[PDB]
Amino acid sequence: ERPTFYRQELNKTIWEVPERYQNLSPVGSYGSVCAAFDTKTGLRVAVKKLSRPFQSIIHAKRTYRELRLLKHMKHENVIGLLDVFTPARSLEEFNDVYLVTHLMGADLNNIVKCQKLTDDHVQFLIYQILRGLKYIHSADIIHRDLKPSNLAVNEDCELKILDFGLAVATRWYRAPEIMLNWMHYNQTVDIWSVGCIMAELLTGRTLFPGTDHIDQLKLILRLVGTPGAELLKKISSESARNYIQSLTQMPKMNFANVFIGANPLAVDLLEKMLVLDSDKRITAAQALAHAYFAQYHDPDDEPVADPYDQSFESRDLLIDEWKSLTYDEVISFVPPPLD
Ligand SMILES: Nc1ccc2c(NC3CC3)nc(-c3ccccc3)nc2c1
Ligand SMILES: O=C1C[C@@H](c2ccc(O)cc2)Oc2cc(O)cc(O)c21
Repeated sequence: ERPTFYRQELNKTIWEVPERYQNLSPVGSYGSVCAAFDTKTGLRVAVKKLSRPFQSIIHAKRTYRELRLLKHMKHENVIGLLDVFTPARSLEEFNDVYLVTHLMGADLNNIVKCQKLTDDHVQFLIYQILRGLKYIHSADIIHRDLKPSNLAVNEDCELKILDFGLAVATRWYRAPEIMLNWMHYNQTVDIWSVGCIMAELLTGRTLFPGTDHIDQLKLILRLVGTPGAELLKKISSESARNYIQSLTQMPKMNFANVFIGANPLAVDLLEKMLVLDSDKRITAAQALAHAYFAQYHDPDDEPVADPYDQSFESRDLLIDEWKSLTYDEVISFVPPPLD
C-alpha cells in the first residue's frame, strides 16, 4: 500500500518523504517549503512540511482547515493539491503532514517591485485573479489576505491564488471595514484587495502605504472621501461612527487625476472596486463582465465551485479529534488525474 520513504536533514529541519520525490532543495519559510522533482509526473513541485501541525487546538484546527481547503480547490487560477502524505503507519504515530503542490516561479511582488507592467499585462493578471476569486467566492469562502506575495505567477504569466505565501505589510491591502474591525464584512473585502493590487501594477507604487491602522484609514479616506450619510447610517458601532465623523470631511477624489494616463477603462474598474461602502462594491463575477476585460472574458469558461461544507469552523474540538479528522482526510485523498 505505502510507498518507500527516505530521510534527510534539510537545513533547520528534518524531512521524511516518499522516494517518488527527488532532489529536495530549500526555497523558504506556518511551515517550510522545498522544491522537488516528482518522478511520477515529471513535474517540478513544492513539498510543504507543516511546522508542529498538532501542538495546540489552534494549530490542529488550522492544519485541518488548510487540508480541507486545498483538497477542495480545483481551478486554474487557484492553488490545488497534487499529493498529501505522512510518514506515519497508523493514527497512533500520526504527527507530521506534508502537502505537495505545483511549484511556480515568482510571486507578484517579484514582478511589480522591479518594474512597471504594460496595460495588457495588468488586464490579464487582474482578469485571472477575478476569475479565481469568482470560483472561491462561489463556495462562500472569503480569502481575507490577498496581497502580491499571495499571487504566484509563472514565466507564462499564468497566475494562481495561494492560501499562504512566502515570508510589504498585510494592512496595505485590507479593506477599511476590516481596519475599523467590523464583525460582519462580506466577500467584497477581497475585491477591495484586488483594486489595491491593480492600482499598484498600473503605477508601480503601493496605493495605501499606511504605517499603522489609523494612518491606513487616513490614506484611504483621502482618496475615496469621508463616508456620506448613507454609509454612516449602516455603522453599528458608536465609536467607529464617532472616529469617522470626528475626522475632517475629505472630498472624494477624481480617480482620472490620481491614475493619470492609465487606460480610462482601468480607471473605471478601479472606481467600482474601491468603494468605501461594501454593499455597493462590484463583485468578482460582475467585474469579469467589465469592458476592461473585453479581450479575455468568456462566461462559458469561468466556472463556480462545488458546495463546500465549513460547518467545522464553528466547532470546538479536542486536539486529538482535529488530529484524527485530519488523518481521515489524508487517507481518503484521491490524486488528481495526469494531463
Ligand atoms: N453596510 C456596511 C458597509 C460598510 C461598513 C463599514 N465600512 C467602513 C467605512 C469603512 N463599517 C462598518 C462598521 C460597523 C461597526 C464597526 C466598525 C465598522 N459597517 C459597515 C456596514
Ligand atoms: O510554488 C509555490 C507554491 C507555494 C505553496 C506550496 C505549498 C502550499 O501548501 C501552499 C503554497 O509556495 C510558494 C511560495 C512562493 O513565494 C512562490 C511560489 O511559486 C510558491
